Amino acid sequence: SNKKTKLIHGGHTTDDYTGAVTTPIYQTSTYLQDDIGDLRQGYEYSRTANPTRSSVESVIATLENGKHGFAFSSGVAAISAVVMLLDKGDHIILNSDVYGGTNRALTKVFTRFGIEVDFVDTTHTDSIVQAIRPTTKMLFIETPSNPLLRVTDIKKSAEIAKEHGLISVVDNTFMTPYYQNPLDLGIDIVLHSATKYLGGHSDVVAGLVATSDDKLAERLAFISNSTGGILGPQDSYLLVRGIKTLGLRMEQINRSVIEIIKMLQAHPAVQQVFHPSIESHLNHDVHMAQADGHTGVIAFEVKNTESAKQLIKATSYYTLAESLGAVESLISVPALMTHASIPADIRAKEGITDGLVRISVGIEDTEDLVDDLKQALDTL
Amino acid sequence: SNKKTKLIHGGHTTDDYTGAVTTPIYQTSTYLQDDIGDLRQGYEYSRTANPTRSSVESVIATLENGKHGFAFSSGVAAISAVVMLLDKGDHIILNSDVYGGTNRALTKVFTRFGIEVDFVDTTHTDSIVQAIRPTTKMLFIETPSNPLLRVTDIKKSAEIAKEHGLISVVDNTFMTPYYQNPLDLGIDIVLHSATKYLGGHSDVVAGLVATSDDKLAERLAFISNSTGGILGPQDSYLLVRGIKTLGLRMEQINRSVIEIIKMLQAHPAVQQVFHPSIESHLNHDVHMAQADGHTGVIAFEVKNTESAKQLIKATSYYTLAESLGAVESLISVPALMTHASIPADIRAKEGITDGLVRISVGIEDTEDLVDDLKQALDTL
Amino acid sequence: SNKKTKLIHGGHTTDDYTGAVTTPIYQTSTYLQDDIGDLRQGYEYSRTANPTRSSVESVIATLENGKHGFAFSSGVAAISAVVMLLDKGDHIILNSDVYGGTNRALTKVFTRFGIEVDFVDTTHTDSIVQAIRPTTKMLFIETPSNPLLRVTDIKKSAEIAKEHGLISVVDNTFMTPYYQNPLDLGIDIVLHSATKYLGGHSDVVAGLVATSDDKLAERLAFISNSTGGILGPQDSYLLVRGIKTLGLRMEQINRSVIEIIKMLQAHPAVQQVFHPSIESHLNHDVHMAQADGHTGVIAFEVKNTESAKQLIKATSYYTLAESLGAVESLISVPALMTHASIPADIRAKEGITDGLVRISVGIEDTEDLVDDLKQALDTL
Amino acid sequence: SNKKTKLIHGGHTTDDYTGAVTTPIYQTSTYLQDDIGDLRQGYEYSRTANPTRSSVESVIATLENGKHGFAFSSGVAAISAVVMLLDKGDHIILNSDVYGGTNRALTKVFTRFGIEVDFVDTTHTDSIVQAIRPTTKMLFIETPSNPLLRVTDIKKSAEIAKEHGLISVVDNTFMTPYYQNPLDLGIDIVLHSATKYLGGHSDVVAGLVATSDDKLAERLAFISNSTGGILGPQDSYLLVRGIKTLGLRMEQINRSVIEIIKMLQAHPAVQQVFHPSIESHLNHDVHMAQADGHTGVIAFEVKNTESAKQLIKATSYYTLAESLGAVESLISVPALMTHASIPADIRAKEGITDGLVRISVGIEDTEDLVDDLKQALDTL
Ligand SMILES: *Cc1c(COP(=O)(O)O)cnc(C)c1O
Ligand SMILES: *Cc1c(COP(=O)(O)O)cnc(C)c1O
Ligand SMILES: *Cc1c(COP(=O)(O)O)cnc(C)c1O
Ligand SMILES: *Cc1c(COP(=O)(O)O)cnc(C)c1O
Ligand code: NA
Ligand code: NA
Ligand code: NA
Ligand code: NA
Ligand code: NA
Ligand code: NA
Ligand code: NA
Ligand code: NA
Repeated sequence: SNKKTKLIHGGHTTDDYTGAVTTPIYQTSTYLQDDIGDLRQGYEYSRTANPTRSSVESVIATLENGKHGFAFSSGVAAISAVVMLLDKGDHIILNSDVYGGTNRALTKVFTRFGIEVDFVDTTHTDSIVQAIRPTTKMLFIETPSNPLLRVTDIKKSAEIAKEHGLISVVDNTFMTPYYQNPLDLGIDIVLHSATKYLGGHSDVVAGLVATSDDKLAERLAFISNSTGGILGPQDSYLLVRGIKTLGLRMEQINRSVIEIIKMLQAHPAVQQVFHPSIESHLNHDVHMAQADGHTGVIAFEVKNTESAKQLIKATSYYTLAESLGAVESLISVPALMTHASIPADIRAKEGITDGLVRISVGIEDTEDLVDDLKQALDTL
Repeated sequence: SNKKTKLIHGGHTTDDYTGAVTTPIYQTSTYLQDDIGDLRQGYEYSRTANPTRSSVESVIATLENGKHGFAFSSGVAAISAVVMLLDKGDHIILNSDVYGGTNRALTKVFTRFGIEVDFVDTTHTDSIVQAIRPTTKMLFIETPSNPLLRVTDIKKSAEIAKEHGLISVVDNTFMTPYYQNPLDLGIDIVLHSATKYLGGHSDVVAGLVATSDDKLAERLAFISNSTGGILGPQDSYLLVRGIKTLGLRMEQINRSVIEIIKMLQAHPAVQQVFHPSIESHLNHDVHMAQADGHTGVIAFEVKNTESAKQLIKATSYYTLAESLGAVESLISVPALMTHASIPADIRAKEGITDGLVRISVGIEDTEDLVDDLKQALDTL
Repeated sequence: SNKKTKLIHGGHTTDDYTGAVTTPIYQTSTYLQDDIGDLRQGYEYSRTANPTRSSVESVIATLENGKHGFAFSSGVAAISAVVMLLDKGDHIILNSDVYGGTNRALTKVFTRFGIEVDFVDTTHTDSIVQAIRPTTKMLFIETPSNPLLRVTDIKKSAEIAKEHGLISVVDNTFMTPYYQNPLDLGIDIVLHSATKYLGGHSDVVAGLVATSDDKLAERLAFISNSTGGILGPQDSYLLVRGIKTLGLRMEQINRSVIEIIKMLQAHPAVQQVFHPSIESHLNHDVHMAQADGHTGVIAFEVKNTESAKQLIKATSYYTLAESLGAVESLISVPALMTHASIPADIRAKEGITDGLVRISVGIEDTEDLVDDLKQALDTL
Repeated sequence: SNKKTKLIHGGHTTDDYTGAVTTPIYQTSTYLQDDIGDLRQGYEYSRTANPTRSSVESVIATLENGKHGFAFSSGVAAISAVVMLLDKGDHIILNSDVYGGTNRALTKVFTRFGIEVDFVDTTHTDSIVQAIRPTTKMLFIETPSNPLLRVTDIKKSAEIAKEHGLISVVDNTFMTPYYQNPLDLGIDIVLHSATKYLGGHSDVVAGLVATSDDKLAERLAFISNSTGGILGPQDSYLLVRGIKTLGLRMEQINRSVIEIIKMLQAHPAVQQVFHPSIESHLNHDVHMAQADGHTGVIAFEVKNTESAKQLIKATSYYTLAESLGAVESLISVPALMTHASIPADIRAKEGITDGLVRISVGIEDTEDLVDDLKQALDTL
């Protein structure tokens, strides 16, 4: 029924055999056959299918209102699997500020295989319409994007993809299925780095893919079985476990996000703030129309590099580390940690200023997170 | 010093911090930074590197006398990573009877990316010389092959690859580093499905890659980090653990292999036997020159399908399942389980007769394995 | 600072060595010594101490405002360890309706070792004063108790224990350290079945003990090292992980508890309801004075056995299984599942009627849990 | 049939449901009931029984030719469970040089519960007959003992126990079920620290108990369920896995033991050597009559403390750490590491000289182990 209930009872996460209320961890590679070709429960070799992996796949398919789920050894393995739906000579459109790892996979690996890539500003969907070529086969968007939280209209992107015969893909990592369900808006494929919010505990690297399209699912299954970027059973188990608390975690994160943004906007040491909840944010109305909550990633400007470092040093409850979606709040400086290879003037033109700070809000107490960040900013 | 000692003390498989005599399982995705860019022990994000995965990589690099190791979520993920060293328009030579999964990856996935593939009978290395094109960039061989145990000269293949500027690759799964070290014979890259003998307990799906070439290692690391088919920490731990007993397991397996082959050759219900230890086997001398032991996979002919099924039904200690390299002895019928899609007349011409049985010898008692198989064959 | 922050940052749950943001799983039994007697980080043998177990011990000590934590293979192993502080001839007072497993350990195991036991109604603390003998050494109370949620005054019990020289012990399982901290009220030892709320995911059997008393801690450590009921590293890791979300889980559970109790009190098919939040509940004021929240266990009366079974059959979201503190809501019938050995007339006199149902509220949506239970009760 | 086959196929270590060829890891605490009291496969609560633990219990029961197996969180938890079969006022006879942990449990924990203990030299079984009191209920022996490898006649001890109505117990850790089966010689209960040879990889702390007596098994099950020192599922899985290679590991260890003893006896820097294979060893004939192999623990005398430390420093392949039964060879000095609390003159009288070294032989190459130890001794 409601979302928090679906999180607990959706998918198959018990043992039909013993009745165990959690998914058994099938730390196994192969399965007895009673007769040649006779599989007891459809399992024959763990790369092809493993019952613990099957549990997490059924969870993600249920949570995204899809029919088929796929678990990969990482988010970028999920993305590579989806890209391998294309052939040499095919063209893919992606949002301009797509995740660094995605950019690098496409432009340094798959272009060597003749996949062509155009990055376009998808915040105006007619940009997509202009970028479509006769060879375009896929449209791939994140929304909201990193680290400036740009919002793209999912439903219009799906309509455009249908009209021009494109496979539409949404990287739904930042929003999670708790707040945004692209398959319900006509998208063909949805994917996640489950490394972030879904696992939620910074202890699994994993990717998840869901679709309702039987033919795309057959192609993804063939690619998964042939190139073998499968999630293992222990990690699939930890994923199922972490997803149980997704709704509670996201709701705590959203309460803190709202309060922290109020604080950041009022603070004299903070200039611009980037988050889709701000009503002056580009495509705020679009986000509210396609999601019923918010990501916990916020970016905001302080004065300069030394201000950003001082902020990090002065906070008690914000931890300096890579990734997002932990139970801890995480803090980072994109210009030094994710965009340092880009020339400084291009960074500045892009908005990746030296004093741009990104925080991933965790599940600590809201008052503590607000007060800690505020007192740290007061030291500037 | 000697091999069984190297298996125990080779690589880094203890904890420098606590002194734990086994590798800690770093079930974690990210790492604290003391200052932006300052990594305590070189770790920053588990997809890029994880200390448990690093342990298993150092083991495989040590055991194959390489410098760099890489752990993937499966053998075919290792193979796909190695193939992605090539570009659209490049050509790869492989041995004709290469593993089904490898064949399928190359001909159904990578040909869509403009990689060209020729299967040649590498049991005569001048076949390789004839198949070389101006676009050939890689030579990929298994030895011995499945299920007919064809043997290819590793050292001559490495010489050919060097002369013509090819990346040489050996799939060393069937022999393990305990018996055959292709890097010592001039091969550029060696790889394994660690799912089989290395893990040795049918409870991990994993691939392992080793090289001594710094530039190839940098390219493999980039591909691993970008396409993300990484082995997880729990599976890396189980791999290290299983490798500890590799030498003891392989030696038990070899004792049983020798005795079982004597029995099969004497038995009137058995026709041809396929294994490199048989002195009439093609390239027996080559195998003995490049390896100091044997694989546990044996194929042999009984009369027909019903004879093969009866054999399976009558054995007490041979288990019907996919894969090989378990502690259990495994039995299968290729014509029904791995080559059933190939037309029957082409199967027969290839030697995959209806009564061709493959066994993967386990570590049960040698007398029990010989007597069990013999009494089962007596029922024919 | 506040509780939800303490849950995330309290205790030592990162790796000082690599910076891993989660506790490494030290699946190891022994540790290298650089010189005889020189331990690198104080570890020498995992039964005596294991770094993952040490992490969960530091968490429980922090959350209960104690100084020392101890992790056992189960709640009843924790209880047996605490009882083994006593000698033959010593006497222990426990609350009359103490947990079945505790009752059975004391009366069927430890009485054979000359420990004497008296069960008294501790809802009046002068009952304790009357039951004290010259040989009494320990006072052991749960509050609230199972399944009728009887409340005992913790602070008065601690005062009584101090005056008469007793070791005071509170089984704090039902309330968790999120809502009730007995060590702050003068109790000597606090313990939990971490199997329930603390792990929170029905996938670990474990017990946890905390104290601020150095001498009691030394005695507990000696008993743990000598009788060896230690929690393993994988289970300690899963405990730390589950505790991260304790506050969010307990708060969701409490919201649902309040709404479900309103529904049960209004429903004509329900008679008596047992829970400390009801203002007519015995010692309601005491509970509110010693806790700032509620347990998720509720008991209530329907008409008879068949009514109770019908309730179970008609609910969509209440799962029939043993234990409590899961993310799922659990339902059971004490008279059939925990008190079936007690004669029926004594059960009735005790309030364990045939139609007494116990539910352990999970983290499903509050409206769904209320509506599901209400429609099921409507079918009566 | 033969032992190495029994190791692979004995016990239930596959999944009847999916056919998985390894035991699933049931990381779970509780089980769905289809109707109140109706258990699908007999599981209801993991402390009482867990399917992974059940797998390892069936293995140990099979390997010791018993009917019932029990897995505990440690060897000393197994021992405490067995001791709790007795009551206050009961008396137990143990061999004089029993393991330190056992001595400490009995004399510092269970004597406080009125269990009486006598340590007697059981190398002469009439010592047992003399020590029997009217209150004696249990006879507990290790053979061979630590660190001087004293041998006790198992079959005569069982006869004595039967005649006088004693529960007979053998701690079979040092020999493993691969070489010595006390239940076959009339002993009531056999137990192991599975931490050592059975797990075999220094990564599990665990105890195992087997019996053929239904009534003793019912009592042990009650004690296990009531005091809760149960092995967890992940550790039970690793135990099953490690036991697979027990036979191969023990046979390698025995080959090295024989060669190392030849070397030690010939070496001028070595005085007395302690091991049951030496024909001048007390009760050598008894050992050969009750076992068909040897433990890997050897003790031998060098001159003094500094000689012992120099030996440790000079060996390349012997690791300084506690415990035994690893794949690594381990080295230690009892007088400094296990008997340092005993006064020096009593140590000397007992044979625990300052230069007494204990090695636990691992599975490294035999020549390497012999040559490494010999060159280290040459440096004296
Ligand atoms: C409520 C519920 C659903 C319904 O999903 P929708 O969001 O309505 O599409 C599915 N599965 C479970 C377990 C549920 O509780
Ligand atoms: C013996 C040994 C080596 C030497 O390897 P080679 O086979 O001689 O190339 C390396 N590492 C360890 C731990 C060894 O024991
Ligand atoms: C707030 C906080 C504390 C303080 O605990 P009290 O409840 O005030 O006794 C301790 N540790 C951490 C990590 C905290 O955040
Ligand atoms: C051989 C065998 C047995 C027989 O055990 P004994 O040592 O003869 O008592 C039992 N189980 C299995 C699986 C065997 O292979
Ligand atoms: Na479900
Ligand atoms: Na659609
Ligand atoms: Na090493
Ligand atoms: Na080379
Ligand atoms: Na902390
Ligand atoms: Na106190
Ligand atoms: Na079996
Ligand atoms: Na007997």
